[PDB]
Amino acid sequence: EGIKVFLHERELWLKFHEVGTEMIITKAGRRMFPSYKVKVTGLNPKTKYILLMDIVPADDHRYKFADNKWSVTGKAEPARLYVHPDSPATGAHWMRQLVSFQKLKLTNNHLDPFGHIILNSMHKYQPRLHIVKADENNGFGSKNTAFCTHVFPETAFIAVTSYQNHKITQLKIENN
Ligand SMILES: [Mg+2]
Ligand SMILES: [Mg+2]
Ligand SMILES: [Mg+2]
Ligand SMILES: [Mg+2]
Repeated sequence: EGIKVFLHERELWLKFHEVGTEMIITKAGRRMFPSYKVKVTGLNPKTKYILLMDIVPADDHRYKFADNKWSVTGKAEPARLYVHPDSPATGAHWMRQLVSFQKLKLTNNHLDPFGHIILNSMHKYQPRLHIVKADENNGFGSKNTAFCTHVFPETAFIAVTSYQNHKITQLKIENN
């Protein structure tokens, strides 16, 4: 309750979103662009929190880009978490500056040893931020605790191994 989350660079995300966001995935792992960063308010300055992200299927389809349009061409193929390095930390710490997840990497390697987030190319995905609160003793592990989940629709994207839409390729270059 009363915890709020604000997406950093929301305008840039929207630029990509309007066109149809694509994120490159590679065997070794590739960072997202834009970077996913958030501002958080309403945390108890004293209580400890764990922040983490996951990236879940946005739907159960597989896609193809053709004639300047994304289309569903079939069912999604048969199907990890990123814990923020600072976790756990006081609400005061989390609120002091932006919470950046820019180190998060995407891979297409189903046998990835690095613990990167594994995605399937030509599938649509939705990043989610989770905030997990410590227990009554301000510790973790001894009880299942309360947590909240924040979903920014404008951060959804299709995973690709190379850019499909020319507008995306142009946006990536102009901004990164
Ligand atoms: Mg799309
Ligand atoms: Mg590769
Ligand atoms: Mg990279
Ligand atoms: Mg289908």
